[PDB]
Amino acid sequence: AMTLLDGKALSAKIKEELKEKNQFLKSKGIESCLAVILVGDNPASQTYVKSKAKACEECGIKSLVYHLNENITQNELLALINTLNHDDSVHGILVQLPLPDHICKDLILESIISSKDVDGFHPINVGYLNLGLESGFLPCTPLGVMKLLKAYEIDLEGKDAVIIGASNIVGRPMATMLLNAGATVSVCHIKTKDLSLYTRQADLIIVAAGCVNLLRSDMVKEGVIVVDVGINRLESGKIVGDVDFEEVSKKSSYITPVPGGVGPMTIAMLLENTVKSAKNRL
Amino acid sequence: AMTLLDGKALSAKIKEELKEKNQFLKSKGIESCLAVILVGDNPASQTYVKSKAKACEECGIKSLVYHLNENITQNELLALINTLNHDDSVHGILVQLPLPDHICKDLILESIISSKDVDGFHPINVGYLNLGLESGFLPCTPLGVMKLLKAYEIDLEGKDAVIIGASNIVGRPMATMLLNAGATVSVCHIKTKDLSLYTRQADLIIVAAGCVNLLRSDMVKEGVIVVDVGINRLESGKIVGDVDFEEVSKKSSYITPVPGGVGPMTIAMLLENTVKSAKNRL
Ligand SMILES: [Cl-]
Ligand SMILES: [K+]
Repeated sequence: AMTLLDGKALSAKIKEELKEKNQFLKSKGIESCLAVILVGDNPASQTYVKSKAKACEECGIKSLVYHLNENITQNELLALINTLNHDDSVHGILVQLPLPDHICKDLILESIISSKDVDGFHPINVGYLNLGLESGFLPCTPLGVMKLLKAYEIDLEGKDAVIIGASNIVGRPMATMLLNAGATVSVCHIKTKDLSLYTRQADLIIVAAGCVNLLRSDMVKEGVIVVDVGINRLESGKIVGDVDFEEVSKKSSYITPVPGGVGPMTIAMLLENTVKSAKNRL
Repeated sequence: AMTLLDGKALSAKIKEELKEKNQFLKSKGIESCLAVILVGDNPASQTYVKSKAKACEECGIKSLVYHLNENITQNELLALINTLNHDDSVHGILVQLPLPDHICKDLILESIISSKDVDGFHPINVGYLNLGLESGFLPCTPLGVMKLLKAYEIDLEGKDAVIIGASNIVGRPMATMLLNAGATVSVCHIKTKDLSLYTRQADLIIVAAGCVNLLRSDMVKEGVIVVDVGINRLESGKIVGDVDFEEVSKKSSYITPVPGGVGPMTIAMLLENTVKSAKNRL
């Protein structure tokens, strides 16, 4: 039996739950508010910001989008975040990546007040998660994967999990959450000698490589759980992930489709982290 | 052709380097100082603290030992740490583990100011390492292994590494440093279904699980590099590690002995992190 991990349906349910929560919060004087900072006119990044703003409106979160020029200085971005850090009506601060070459990503993300770091990228929020303390802000993409697996009651302790990709956005916090859940984790990347050596043994595979058809049926055992984080656009217009879905799904017990899988869960956790920040301010 | 990873020999060379650094720092008015907080009367902890204070004296580090009552309250311990936090003459603050049962270790370690956290346990220093940055302090035990492996010119890029144990002291920061160095890392523990599936393919094994003879010769391939962090006392009083040394060393290209391996390297990094903090005053 194979089951699709329908992140699209789960994300819509979470949005409906947050809309109800925000109505109760609004009736008590708290209007959940997320500030999104976009530096530049990148067409893809503008699409991501519109998706977040549209998702905020659907669950009652007030959106503050700052479209800044590509040529703005690092000090001007720091000044805006400092103003947002002390704005009590703002509960979440998200900086859309990537930033221009003349603006240091590490300095900008650390300047966000950790109590509004809904992306979970501040060093102290990374440290909290790595210490097994899942109380603070968790990165949205791996958190959405965990919430999607929990929605199907996927028991994770003892499972052999393989993480393909070791980025701060997905890979590293993903392996930490799985490790916190009692699973055995293997972190692979572009320097791994034999990727199929690890994937052939895995009970759970999370692919965040950004490569079309990286995961094939050859490298998969029967009953594997496959989580596809990739969002790749074919030149034929079709959106696909990092997994050969048509063949890998035939050997999978659970698998995320693309589109409709991890994508919507990443946005839902952003809204959830925002409402969490607003609810912790009563 | 097994080669012993002589941590005792490398540690003595590091202390000689620190002795020259402290003579220079003292000439600039900087007397490197480490404060050690010992709570209770655990006989093993007393021995470790004396060993630390002795190692400080050998390389020109001023040691301050604070011996607190076993029944000290949590806020009383926090008050001392706050005093040491604002003491400009103190460059490093270490809390000897284990603390009494009525003391929350995580809350105590987070109260240490991160610029004097020579153990690298503060959440923001854990975050810096997990983000791939070396701006903070690194935990002494995994840092010592990295320095020990570097001294023997062992290339870690692309190597299949397996870490057994996932503690905040050793296992988790070790996997991050190996991942930052470009190795493929697998974190195993008590919930792993079959440790041998991971260890038999490993080029490098870090064992820190607190169990005698956990790593056997038949769980290992020829040419493996073995690092034994375990310090276990048998019924006879003999100190051994987590590795069956007699059998595993026959298949190992490099292996740490116990004693004389990771142990002295852990203390050497404590001293080195303290001189590193004192150098920041320059
Ligand atoms: Cl602007
Ligand atoms: K790859």
